[PDB]
Amino acid sequence: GSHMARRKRRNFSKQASEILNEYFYSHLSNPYPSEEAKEELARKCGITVSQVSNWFGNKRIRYKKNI
Repeated sequence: GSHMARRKRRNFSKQASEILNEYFYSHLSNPYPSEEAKEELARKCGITVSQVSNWFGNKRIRYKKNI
């Protein structure tokens, strides 16, 4: 777990490491991100859709599709 607090949390931490990498493995199926998608990750990991959005753009630009 290694949670910073019993309730409510900020960016970074173990949850942050998984919100990011999990998206890399879970958004492969669906190329297009959405507020609902960011919101789901934001809620389970305790991060804000804005920070979540930062990864979403990053994972899509790093993976790339066709060249």
